[PDB]
Amino acid sequence: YDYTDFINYYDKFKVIVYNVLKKLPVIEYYLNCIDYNVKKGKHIRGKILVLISSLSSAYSNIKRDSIYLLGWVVEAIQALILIADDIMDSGKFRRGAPCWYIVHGQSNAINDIFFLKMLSLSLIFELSSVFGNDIVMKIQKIYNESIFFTVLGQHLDLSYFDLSKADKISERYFSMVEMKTSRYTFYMPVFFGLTLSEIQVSSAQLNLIEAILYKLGEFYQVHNDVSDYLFNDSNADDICRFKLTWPLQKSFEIADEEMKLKISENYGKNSSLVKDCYNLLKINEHYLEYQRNALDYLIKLVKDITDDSLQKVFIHLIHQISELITNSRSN
Amino acid sequence: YDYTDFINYYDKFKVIVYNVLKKLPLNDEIRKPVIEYYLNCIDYNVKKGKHIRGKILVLISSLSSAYSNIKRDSIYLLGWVVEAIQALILIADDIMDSGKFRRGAPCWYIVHGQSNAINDIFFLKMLSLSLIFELSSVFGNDIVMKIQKIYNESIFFTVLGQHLDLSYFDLSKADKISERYFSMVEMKTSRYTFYMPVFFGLTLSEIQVSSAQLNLIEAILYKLGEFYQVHNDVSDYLFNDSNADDICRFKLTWPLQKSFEIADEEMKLKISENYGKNSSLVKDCYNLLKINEHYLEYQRNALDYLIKLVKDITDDSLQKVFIHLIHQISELITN
Ligand SMILES: O=P(O)(O)C(O)(Cc1cccnc1)P(=O)(O)O
Ligand SMILES: O=P(O)(O)C(O)(Cc1cccnc1)P(=O)(O)O
Ligand SMILES: [Mg+2]
Ligand SMILES: [Mg+2]
Ligand SMILES: [Mg+2]
Ligand SMILES: [Mg+2]
Ligand SMILES: [Mg+2]
Ligand SMILES: [Mg+2]
Repeated sequence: YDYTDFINYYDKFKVIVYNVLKKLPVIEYYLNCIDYNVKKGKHIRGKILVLISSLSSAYSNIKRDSIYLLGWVVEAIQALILIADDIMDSGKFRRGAPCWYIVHGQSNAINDIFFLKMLSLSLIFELSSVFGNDIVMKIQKIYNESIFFTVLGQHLDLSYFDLSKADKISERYFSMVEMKTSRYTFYMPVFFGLTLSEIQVSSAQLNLIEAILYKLGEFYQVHNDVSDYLFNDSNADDICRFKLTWPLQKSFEIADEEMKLKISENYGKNSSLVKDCYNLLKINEHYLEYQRNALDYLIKLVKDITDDSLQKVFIHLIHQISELITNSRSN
Repeated sequence: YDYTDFINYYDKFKVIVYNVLKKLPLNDEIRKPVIEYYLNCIDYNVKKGKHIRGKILVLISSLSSAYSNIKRDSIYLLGWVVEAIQALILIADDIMDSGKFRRGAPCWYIVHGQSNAINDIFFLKMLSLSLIFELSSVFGNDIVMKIQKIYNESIFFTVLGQHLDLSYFDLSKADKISERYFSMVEMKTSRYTFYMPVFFGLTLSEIQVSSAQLNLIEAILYKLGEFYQVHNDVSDYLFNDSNADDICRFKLTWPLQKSFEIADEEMKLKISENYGKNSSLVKDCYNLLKINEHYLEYQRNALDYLIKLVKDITDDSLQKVFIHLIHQISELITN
């Protein structure tokens, strides 16, 4: 898909950030800050905004530029969340490049989160002249609910669980995942798209596709979690960082009372032994039947969308995310 | 002014906060001591302080258009929103600056760690955002969009002001040291400390249409902002001797710029070489030159220009609010 000239609007997006910086060295700093954190990447979430904006809306106005801007606002929102995540999680690299807090220091990274946010806020606020109040208003409500949940989701990510009390530690996983990841990644860009378009209207037909974004997000984080276990070797990984994650969630689900003991002990000092078990528990295997069932259930759900115009972009959506996750390091 | 009713709204605000945080249905909500984490966060960060800016907004809003009932609570609420804004800004500032105490108590980042401190900042940001969206039902959309525009402008200026505050490259030969500082300070302090609550206050009061010399008020709040920060800086030079402070941190300070207007080529080497290495020695030159001296001259002219400016306000009603403001600020600075 393209998505071109969504990417190419970056140029025009930079100029709008540049002209907002009439306050009146710092411009150069923050222009580079957005180049480092917003320019880099696949831009999946800003891409979800254009897709949904696509069949849903009918060619009338030059809101298209405005839709692209908002597609870059979502990218700055994603970026600022990740610069904040890499600090807490002692991240080393992201998007093939050292984390912003490493190149620029922690104090500047914290302040820079504040920059992107207010930038985000300001570019939104100035979409009133294009879609008017109602649209902007409905867009700002989505924004608030999205990040609010991500923060609480992130809080749960920081809040240590009770490994011994693993009766519904899985219930704590998915809930957390819905909070921290699922919302901003999927709910936010889509609902931002649904608004700009003003699709007409299937409101009662909104929970279904809501259940779609909940699984898309679950699926996204679940695979994120396995990759770390599968390819990260360090003392600043999920296990060495004592984090509630899909492999540990499942392990406690599949393991005898003798292996869950070996994991509770070494979590998390020796990540070595924790993974040893994951292999004898064949977690990797279990994620594959997940990945498998994840796909078709989304198709099940997709096949039920009534609009038949909303189902088109949601057909691309399911594809785009699954291709992201299955066309990885395969071997 | 018997600011007491506002302070007593805290319970309703906290009720309004607890009521929102209903995030999970279906289940018994076994995973919600999250609420008890953040209720504690609010008690720890927003309840403490002395609550100045909050007061400023309520004072303003009520004084240029007094509410009689109902809208008052939405003014009190916002004033508590203001407070949660200032708190989140200072939690971030204390991390960046390695602070130890705030509002009497130990810094939130120390107590709960900086991974949580950063997350908790944007809890308060997002709550404040969603709470300011609350007023829509009471004041209307055009009044909310105006609030939001003020919120944005103000925190955005502070963010770039904090960047200039963190600015690593502060060279030797600097003539713009006073320009870089007073601008820095305009951006990081002047905007949000007194502009934000006063421009919140008088959006809610919505009175009146004075547009021409409504710059005059901005010229007062600026002076008041830098006035407040210049004190903060002096106080740092005077009242601590920790193993590491504002000079151990190469921070652009008031005792540093007005020390580069009076000193000599030779003394401009003492301060330069020992900055971020030995506060004592750097404090001795300050001492020689007597920074607290010319700081007194500063306050005099600062209150002189301030008072003369307030004599020019068009509304004798606003004028008194502004005189009262500056009086409460000057004194409070003198605590
Ligand atoms: O990419 P990362 O850092 O593995 C992660 O997925 C990024 C992230 C941050 C915030 C919300 N959701 C996911 P995390 O959750 O920190 O494991
Ligand atoms: O109270 P502090 O930390 O002395 C200070 O005034 C707090 C502060 C932070 C942000 C804006 N204005 C003041 P700083 O500026 O860090 O010296
Ligand atoms: Mg991470
Ligand atoms: Mg994490
Ligand atoms: Mg991960
Ligand atoms: Mg400080
Ligand atoms: Mg500071
Ligand atoms: Mg200070």
